Amino acid sequence: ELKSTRHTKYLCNYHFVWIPKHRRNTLVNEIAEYTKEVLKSIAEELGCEIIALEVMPDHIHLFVNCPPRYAPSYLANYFKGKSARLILKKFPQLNKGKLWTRSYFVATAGNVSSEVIKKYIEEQWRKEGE
Amino acid sequence: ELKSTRHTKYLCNYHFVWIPKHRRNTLVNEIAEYTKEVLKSIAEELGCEIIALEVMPDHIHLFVNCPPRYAPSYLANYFKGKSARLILKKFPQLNKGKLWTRSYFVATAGNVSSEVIKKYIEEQWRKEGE
Ligand SMILES: [Mn+2]
Ligand SMILES: [Mn+2]
Repeated sequence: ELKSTRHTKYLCNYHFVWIPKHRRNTLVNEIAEYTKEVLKSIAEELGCEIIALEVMPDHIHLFVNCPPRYAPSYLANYFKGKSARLILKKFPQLNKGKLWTRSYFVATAGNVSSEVIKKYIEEQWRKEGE
Repeated sequence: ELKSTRHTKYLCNYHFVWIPKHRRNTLVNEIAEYTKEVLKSIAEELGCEIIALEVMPDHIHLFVNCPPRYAPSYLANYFKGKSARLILKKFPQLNKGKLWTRSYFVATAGNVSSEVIKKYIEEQWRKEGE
């Protein structure tokens, strides 16, 4: 749903997708479970609401609702960078270089109805006055 | 369409909506014209692609595709902040108080297909190797 901040009404959903560096059977078993845990922890840290999270052997698909103060690149690098530090610190048998590649995919999601926009405009005028 | 940078494939579309302060009949004629010109110049400046722009007497509805480096709040405040400065400069009669209110609405837009995501994943593994 639409959320509100100081002087803001927003709905910011993003699909973030990225892959583990070189092994296609990296994110499995306990490693996959810890990966989900840390990504959820980071989301909570940033005030983001995870809509869907998939940690598959060959990729991560994170669909999340975030505050408007964050740029998609800032978010991707925070999720990837912080999760990698934690995951590599936890499992020694990894720790051989980078966990992720330096690329990521991001796509905005949403279908704002004209009624929702019309209503926001009417509300601002009602609030501010003419 | 999907776009790409150094190490990112992205689709970042946002709807920005905001209204002028108690003047519900000022964004007309020459002022409306200049406002549209200024918002288009700012978009070009930031590397954003305007999908649709509406400058109406009671509100601005900016639908734009932007680089992932920008936060929605930065964009909203830059578009509003810089246009206000330029507009008040060209039309001194608007120099009384703030041109815009401090509020704004922002909503992400998009319906990315699974095929696009699947292709991104396969392309990264093809480039990275396993
Ligand atoms: Mn998926
Ligand atoms: Mn509109």
